[PDB]
Amino acid sequence: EIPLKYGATNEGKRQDPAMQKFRDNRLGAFIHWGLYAIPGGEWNGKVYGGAAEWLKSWAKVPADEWLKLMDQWNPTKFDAKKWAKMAKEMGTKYVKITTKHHEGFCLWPSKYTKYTVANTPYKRDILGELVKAYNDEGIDVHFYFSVMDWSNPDYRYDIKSKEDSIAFSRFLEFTDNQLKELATRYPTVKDFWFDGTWDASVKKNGWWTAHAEQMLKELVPGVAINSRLRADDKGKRHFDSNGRLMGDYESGYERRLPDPVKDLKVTQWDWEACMTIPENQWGYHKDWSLSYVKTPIEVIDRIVHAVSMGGNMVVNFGPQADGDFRPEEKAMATAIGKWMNRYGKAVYACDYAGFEKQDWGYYTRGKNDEVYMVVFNQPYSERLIVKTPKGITVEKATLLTTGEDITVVETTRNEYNVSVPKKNPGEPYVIQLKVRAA
Ligand SMILES: Cc1ccc([C@@H]2N[C@@H](C)[C@@H](O)[C@H]2O)cc1
Repeated sequence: EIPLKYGATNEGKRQDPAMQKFRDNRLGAFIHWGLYAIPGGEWNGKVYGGAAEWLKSWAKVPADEWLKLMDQWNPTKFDAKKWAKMAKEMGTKYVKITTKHHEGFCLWPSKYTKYTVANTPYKRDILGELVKAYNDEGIDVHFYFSVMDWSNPDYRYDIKSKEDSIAFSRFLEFTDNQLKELATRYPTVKDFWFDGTWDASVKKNGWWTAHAEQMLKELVPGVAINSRLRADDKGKRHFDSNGRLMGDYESGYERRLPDPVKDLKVTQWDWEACMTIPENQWGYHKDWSLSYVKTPIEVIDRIVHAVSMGGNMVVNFGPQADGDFRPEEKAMATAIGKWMNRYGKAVYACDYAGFEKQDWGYYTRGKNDEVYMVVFNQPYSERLIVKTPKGITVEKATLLTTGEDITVVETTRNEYNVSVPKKNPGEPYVIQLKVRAA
């Protein structure tokens, strides 16, 4: 036991209603929108292959010159009601929005910096319009916030001098000012998802990360805070020096997921994965031919994979500079929504089922002991193997969409073949099991 002032504050999962809501939502969308959408990964005739939102770094653009992109910020096709409609039709239950990325441009009219939407031709409070429109559709809003800020010359990557320490202290005050402003201007916010907290400067000021968590929790009742914000007294991140999760949920599975056999430890805490459609582009990049682009079924597999292991999944969108979505993203959101409309009873408010993983897909468990089989890989044998935990038996199987009864055959003690449906559903599909405990 290492004594810590700024280590973990929760013991186990939060079970207050706000955390239950964060969890039951399960499926979210991410929006990365900022000045990087304007060049879209290209600078002065070179298209950079790195993530578009990092183009300032790839093209070595000085801050003043990068931030002059504000003069081009005029997304005339933006309509927050249309964005909220697209999210609703996709089946998302919440949206995480970049309030400010590393570049430091704010999507709300901050009084603490001139680098904001207010000082662009468009003028309007994008973040405020989104909060209202998403909330009008019943969709929760979460705020992404980058602590690292390339627009503020008080930022420091490490503290190597008295002057660095004074500057970084001013930087933390500026950061607190913005965070309090977000929390009070948009009091329906349900979560702060911090990024840009990996530098030595933040690791040496773990106390500040704990402070920011506590400050936001006092301002916004029931607010969630991600693990990535948090460093302990020793500079240890996400999990403290005693191995305890800091913040309210683990937020490290970013473009990767826990193994369904080897990583069952994740079922012990809340967690949220986020993923990009291309291999590694969050902000708008004009050239999606540069890396592999996931198909809708690949995305749906990841969504179900997360819920099957007790986690949420957030699918990223990088809107165009004009305020509309690219056709690949409109197609993705539509295809996800069509699937979720049909099969979402096996996703929303579901969790880890405690069954041995099988090759056909994933199990999820509903709030009333329903066990859903979500089938992604159709066996040529036309039999879906179900091995039940000790004392659990399968009483019935039903095809979710039609309610048709599915034959269940016991093959050995604790093992069944559940028949595939008489007609191949032609897409990933759900069979609902009625199970009984000894
Ligand atoms: C190494 C690395 C740094 C920052 C990131 C940022 N976090 C993602 C959620 C995006 O915002 C990406 O810019 C990703 C990888």
